[PDB]
Amino acid sequence: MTWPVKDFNYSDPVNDNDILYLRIPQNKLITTPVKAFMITQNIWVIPERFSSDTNPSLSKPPRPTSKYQSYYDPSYLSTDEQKDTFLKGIIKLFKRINERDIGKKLINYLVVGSPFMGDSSTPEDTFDFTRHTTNIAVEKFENGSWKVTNIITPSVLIFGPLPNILDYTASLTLQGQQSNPSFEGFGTLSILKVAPEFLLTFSDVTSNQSSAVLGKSIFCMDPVIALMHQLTYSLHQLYGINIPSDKRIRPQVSEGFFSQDGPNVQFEELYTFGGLDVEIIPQIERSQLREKALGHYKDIAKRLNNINKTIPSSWISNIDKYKKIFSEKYNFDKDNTGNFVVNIDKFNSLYSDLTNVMSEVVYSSQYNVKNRTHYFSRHYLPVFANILDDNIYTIRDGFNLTNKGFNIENSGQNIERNPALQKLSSESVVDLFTKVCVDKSLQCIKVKNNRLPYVADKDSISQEIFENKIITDETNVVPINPEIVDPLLPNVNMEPLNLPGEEIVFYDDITKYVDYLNSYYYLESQKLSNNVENITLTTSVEEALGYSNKIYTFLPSLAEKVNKGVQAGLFLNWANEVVEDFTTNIMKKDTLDKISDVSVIIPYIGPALNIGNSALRGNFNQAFATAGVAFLLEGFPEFTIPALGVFTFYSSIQEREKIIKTIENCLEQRVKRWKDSYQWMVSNWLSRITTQFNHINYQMYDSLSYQADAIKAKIDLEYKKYSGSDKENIKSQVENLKNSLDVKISEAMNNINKFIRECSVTYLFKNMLPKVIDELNKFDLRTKTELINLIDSHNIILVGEVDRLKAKVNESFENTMPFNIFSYTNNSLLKDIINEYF
Repeated sequence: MTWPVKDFNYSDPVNDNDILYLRIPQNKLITTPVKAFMITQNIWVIPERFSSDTNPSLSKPPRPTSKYQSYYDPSYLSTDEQKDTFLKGIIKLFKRINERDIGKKLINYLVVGSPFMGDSSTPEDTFDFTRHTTNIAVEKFENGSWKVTNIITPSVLIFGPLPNILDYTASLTLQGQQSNPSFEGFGTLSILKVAPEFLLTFSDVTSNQSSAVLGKSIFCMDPVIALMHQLTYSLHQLYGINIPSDKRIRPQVSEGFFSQDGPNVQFEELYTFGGLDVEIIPQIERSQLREKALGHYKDIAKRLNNINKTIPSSWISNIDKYKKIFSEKYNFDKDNTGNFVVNIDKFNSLYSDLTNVMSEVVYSSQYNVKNRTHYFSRHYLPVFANILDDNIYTIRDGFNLTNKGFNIENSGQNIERNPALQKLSSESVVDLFTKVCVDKSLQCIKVKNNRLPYVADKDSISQEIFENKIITDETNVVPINPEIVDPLLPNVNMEPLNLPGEEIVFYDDITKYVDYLNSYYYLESQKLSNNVENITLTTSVEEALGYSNKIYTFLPSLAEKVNKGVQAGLFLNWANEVVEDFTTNIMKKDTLDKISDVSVIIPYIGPALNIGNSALRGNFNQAFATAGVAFLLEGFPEFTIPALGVFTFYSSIQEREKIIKTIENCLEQRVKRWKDSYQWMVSNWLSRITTQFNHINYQMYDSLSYQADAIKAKIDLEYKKYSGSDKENIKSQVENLKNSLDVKISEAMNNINKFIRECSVTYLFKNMLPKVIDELNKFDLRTKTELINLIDSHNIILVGEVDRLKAKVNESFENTMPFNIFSYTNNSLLKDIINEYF
């Protein structure tokens, strides 16, 4: 059940078995053979930096070369000591992977899932053993030169990082002849590029599952989960079900609304993350991908039945060896003839296992760790951690070490409560910005790219339902014992591989010009300066922008109570008054006039963020009830959906009794359409709408955090100034009182989270759904009319007044099919709404 993980030092000498020098043509940064270590069967670790760029450099480039957060260090992984640390790092993470059954099953799949000895171009009767998609050259330095002695046929190679150490998508990038086999069943050996000590971060600001005692926190990812995600790319690549990067979500950027200048998100990324976000890809797309892979598996089955010859021509003895290997890998049956065959039950089982079970969110629940809730959650500055140190991180518990204070109720992934997690400065982390500016074409403002919501381009999703189509008569839609072995094989004389490499592209900041002082201005007004001296709260956004010593507040009552100070009273009488005013204000809720589909609203969002230029005019509550839910999505165009694909039939098709089959198909296909259209609506919602509403959660949490940071700054000011009898004696009471603000902020966020979640769900029901039903009604009307005429056209033929029977088929168009969540296809969506409503 468990594949053994071997220990190594970088020192250990080459032994023509599991420590070798390997030639990796794909690595443009390093062109010699490099030392590799087989930590378990067919899985090799290569402690070297990697790049696929022409003219690779490890240096910080002059402008950004991607839409991802970046960090550059040419020294990283240069010395033999650093390589030793990296090597042992990945051995340790692999032991951790074996600490649950899901990770044991993953590793087993990789080891026995070796890439097929051939692709589409290989003759059907042939195994080709000569291709770089299966082979890596083994080389020894003899007589002043490198020399190929052998090959290996690995499953995964694990490199250190790209120039951008924070990179997390380079393992998807397949060059040359590796792409196609990865999508056509055959599969390709996989090459990961990884830096496990560098950990990406996330928060629980928008989750109702955050700690009531500690409040909202920023956590780091467990490195084992990060590495398992990467190895899930290897899995899809090896089993030949990789989804090509042509299938992807793209960002919409526009004038007049704010969205993130974000990366593309491949369908592979959505699959390997898992959970609800997989529904951004409608079932019609997912079904095609499954059916495609099925086709290729059947095709690999037929190949194994007809194989006579080999390349090279010598290797004819090895046919049975590889017939076994691949027969086991794809899990074929034998029919009574003796031939290999795809069992459909077994294929669907394998396929769903590789695509649903093996995903990030499943992994993180199994290892009992904190993790990103949804795909488009906010990223923060990362951290660094020496994961070899058993005081910081262990095989059994990860960061949750009991004897250091960490446990289920006090996670070791928490970045502020774990002082072994070393934070990276924004100085060292390069990212894109959106510059925001007043009036034409006060100062301009910078907004970091990660603090903007991702909104997908709608054309990015799926266009199937919008295509006119013709319906016809034929239209529809036990284990093996882990055994470590010598992996050397005899050299096939491979032709050398020279790959072009990728061109580098540079990327600019975006400048956006805006008519008023919007949310981003209102948030900047709330900030403290680095080196605070003597602050006061102000009710005037322009003033706070003006002077470093004035910070904006959206609570007038708070301003007077803060600025007073301690006027010959006891310190805590003032402090408690301030905190009780803050607390009591941020817990306010107002019930609204009119019949809105949202119960209560949170009134201070208006003056906090100036939504709709609503501050000064002071009318957030009415404006929201007037405009309804879409009021919160500033500038975002009214939801629209184009005309659906019409259904039509053949002109003739007079001959045959399956003139009638066409009609049953059109009716069933009309049902499929209502379904596919709802699914398309949920994708828009998840990739375009929920992200913009959640952006208000994050913006509200920032402003509550600025108000709190200002209250604390003024408390510290006033405590140094204070000289009363009790000063020394109330010290802990003051510290504790300041710390209490995190819990108070957190409880306000329960209300804001719930309000935002309601707004979001009602946008789906009020602003999107009616437009979709409209269009399905035009599609109904049209398809019925076309069915009437098909009958009337084929009047003389087929029917002996079976014509009259076909009228009642058009009484099936009386009913609409309104959107219904208590329905097996909407289960995942139902689950997610239930839980944040509780």
